Amino acid sequence: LALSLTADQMVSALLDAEPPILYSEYDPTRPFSEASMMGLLTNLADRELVHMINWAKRVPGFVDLTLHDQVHLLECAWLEILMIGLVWRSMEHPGKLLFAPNLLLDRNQGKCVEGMVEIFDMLLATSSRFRMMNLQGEEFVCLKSIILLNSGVYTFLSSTLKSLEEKDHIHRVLDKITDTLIHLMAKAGLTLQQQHERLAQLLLILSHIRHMSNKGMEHLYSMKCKNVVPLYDLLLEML
Amino acid sequence: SLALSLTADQMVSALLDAEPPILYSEYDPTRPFSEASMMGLLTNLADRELVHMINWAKRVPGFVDLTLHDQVHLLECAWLEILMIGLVWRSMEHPGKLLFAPNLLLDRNQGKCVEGMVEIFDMLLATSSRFRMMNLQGEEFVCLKSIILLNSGVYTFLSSTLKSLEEKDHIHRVLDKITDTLIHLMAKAGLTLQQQHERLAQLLLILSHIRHMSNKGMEHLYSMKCKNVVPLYDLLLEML
Ligand SMILES: C[C@]12CC[C@@H]3c4ccc(O)cc4CC[C@H]3[C@@H]1CC[C@@H]2O
Ligand SMILES: C[C@]12CC[C@@H]3c4ccc(O)cc4CC[C@H]3[C@@H]1CC[C@@H]2O
Ligand SMILES: [Au+]
Ligand SMILES: [Au+]
Ligand SMILES: [Au+]
Ligand SMILES: [Au+]
Ligand SMILES: [Au+]
Ligand SMILES: [Au+]
Repeated sequence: LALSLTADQMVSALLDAEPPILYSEYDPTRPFSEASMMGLLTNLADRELVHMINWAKRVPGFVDLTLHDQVHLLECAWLEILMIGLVWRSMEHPGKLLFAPNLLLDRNQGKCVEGMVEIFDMLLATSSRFRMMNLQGEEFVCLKSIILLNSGVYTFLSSTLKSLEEKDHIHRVLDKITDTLIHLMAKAGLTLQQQHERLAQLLLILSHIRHMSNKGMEHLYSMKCKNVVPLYDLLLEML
Repeated sequence: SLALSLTADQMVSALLDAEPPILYSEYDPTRPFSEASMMGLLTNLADRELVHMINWAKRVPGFVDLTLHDQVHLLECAWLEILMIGLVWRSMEHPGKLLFAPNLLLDRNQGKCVEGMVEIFDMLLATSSRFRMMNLQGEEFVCLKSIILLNSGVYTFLSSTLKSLEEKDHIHRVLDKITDTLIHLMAKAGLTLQQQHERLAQLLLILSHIRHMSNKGMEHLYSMKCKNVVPLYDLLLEML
């Protein structure tokens, strides 16, 4: 049915599906600590996550898919999706990251966590690029839905007939979203050359976002290894 | 500053001529395959392809216009994506397999012949497979390799100084020039404007999955250099 939507419909749909911007259960009453910040960013994420599931369902063609496939799409893309959102919100705040309205960290405040400055710089850089290209919200939502539908497809066990028809559907929506991007740029008045040139710059960024994502994934799990679970503690209680 | 002049057709020839030699795995068909045997087999091939990649990068429009440190930064963020896209291209004609080199053609399984490297194989196989069904053209292919070179490392540039931002503009102009080139190749091949934009998007989104395989590869590679390294056993068999 999404395959029916005209460009203008594809835009409103997406725009309305946009999730609420959440607040960090952040408390200035207390100081920031390596682990303090991690759980802070972590809770914000586990909560945005919940809203992400509501959003994914609102995206054209998404629910046309199989439960399994939906879970595989959201399980390969969740962190890219958070990152692009974080990036979008951080545009108006040069040099900083608006994780949430009440949580605005600048570069440095990143060092308040082991090896997470690198991921901050990249995120700052990305937000900076979006700014310099004057990314529009209409453009933004197209890209978020692309990331959903596209980062998990090469990693589908395409061994059976339902899996491949599953993939075609995915690529048709993707083309439909590309049609939309082009329309938005046509409308904005760019020539056809600028059009294809801008579709390319936007898409090539999704690459750097996949990158940050993998970096993030690495840095996140290494945290879950460290400060994972004591023992000297439960034991002392018991004795 | 030459690059930005090149017409589409000139951009393709430049790139096609820049193409590195196809190398042979300097190995023995006699000897079988062990976790450590393979790794070194693929690793040498790679270190050798690496040396050739340097000659290639230097012949890519606008790459030498850049700063030495910016050049090392680009090849360092992308060398493995670059090898990956070439391996994938070469494997097109060999459904289900990976033509690392003419004399080294591993199929899926032969991958398990290395700890946790089946995953990366499948992804490579899947990628080669996608290129096959989209009927990727060599002209299309070389545009994509040069895009990976120029684009995979520009965000991770310390854009804190003036020459650094002018450094980045130049890189984005060549990139636009390469996009122009891709669209020209597709127009010429007769696709409609819709199919044109549509195909430029499918091609570029794959670069994303390549970035992925790259990071996974990077992880798997370094984990090998931690574990599989000093003979130990070998040094003992010897001495003993
Ligand atoms: C995954 C991390 C914690 C959660 C962070 C987050 C949390 C919420 C959000 O909206 C965006 C991001 C982007 C960066 C993420 C971080 C990158 C490193 C860290 O481990
Ligand atoms: C980097 C690895 C070794 C070298 C391999 C290679 C070696 C040569 C080449 O032309 C392409 C590739 C792609 C996959 C690479 C592998 C992925 C995992 C492994 O560690
Ligand atoms: Au994934
Ligand atoms: Au701190
Ligand atoms: Au696909
Ligand atoms: Au990199
Ligand atoms: Au084996
Ligand atoms: Au850039």
